[PDB]
Amino acid sequence: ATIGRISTGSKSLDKLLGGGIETQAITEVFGEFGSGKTQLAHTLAVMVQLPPEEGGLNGSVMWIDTENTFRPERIREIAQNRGLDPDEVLKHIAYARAFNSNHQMLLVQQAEDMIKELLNTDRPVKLLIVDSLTSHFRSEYIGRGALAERQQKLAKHLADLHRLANLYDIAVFVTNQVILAHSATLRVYLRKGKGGKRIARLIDGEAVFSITEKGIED
Repeated sequence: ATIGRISTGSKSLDKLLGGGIETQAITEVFGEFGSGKTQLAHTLAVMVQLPPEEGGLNGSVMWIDTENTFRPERIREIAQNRGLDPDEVLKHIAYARAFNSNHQMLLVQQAEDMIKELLNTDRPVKLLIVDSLTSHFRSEYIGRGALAERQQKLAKHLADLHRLANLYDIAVFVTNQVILAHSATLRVYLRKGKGGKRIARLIDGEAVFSITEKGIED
């Protein structure tokens, strides 16, 4: 399958990414608390539902939330301000709270059932969000010996996510609050800038965007 691209809502960030976030890939955004990772996730969950000529993939969304940070009314606001029906956009997001890292891992395996269900509908899953990828792993695997154990479990979790992305032509988008190794396909460092702006840099130019009533935009 040919890769698809999802606009982030920001022309600047889209250019940095080579056209938007890619299916058949895991894109990790990382940065400090308040850098805008979850706002970008909310915006992508709307943008993917647009038709392709508007930067979407006519796609549905699966969202795994580890911090109780998903806000349905933020989805509805972004959708309405981009000309989409807020309730239809919200309905196309399958939402699950992960209680711990082991539940988070099961939820990714569980997501395959709905992905298969929707694969040949007119709105297949095209975006899978894990927000936060790492928070439960950081809280649970701590102290001497935890580095190797945590990295091995995360590697398995990321392998599961890579398989879904690659097998079903899905963009996986994950957040990480920040020498450790990482296996996302692309890592984007996000930080606050002047004038309320957020600045994005690819890790291993910079894009600048604002958080607005449309989610994010230049």
